[PDB]
Amino acid sequence: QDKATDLQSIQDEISALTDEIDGISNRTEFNGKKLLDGTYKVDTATPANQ
Amino acid sequence: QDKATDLQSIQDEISALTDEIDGISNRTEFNGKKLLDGTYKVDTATPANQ
Repeated sequence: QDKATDLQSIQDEISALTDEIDGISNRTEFNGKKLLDGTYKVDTATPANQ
Repeated sequence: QDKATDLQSIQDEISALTDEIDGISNRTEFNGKKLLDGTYKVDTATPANQ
């Protein structure tokens, strides 16, 4: 699976997919409200910001 | 139930209802005589003004 740029191509594809994960994590909204992003972290070192 | 202005709307509704409680407490009259308002308090710190 070499040429190494024939991995660059795969890399490009994968990077596009990770961009889509960023997309979904950002654009997911119920009545305008973003959910998946870090707004709703489980438990930080400061539990006052859960 | 967020957007927070989609709570502002609810707030507006509730504030209208509280205005209606003020209404009823003021406009309630038997032969012109207001009853519900503080005219007829139970017992103040001055019982001379019950």
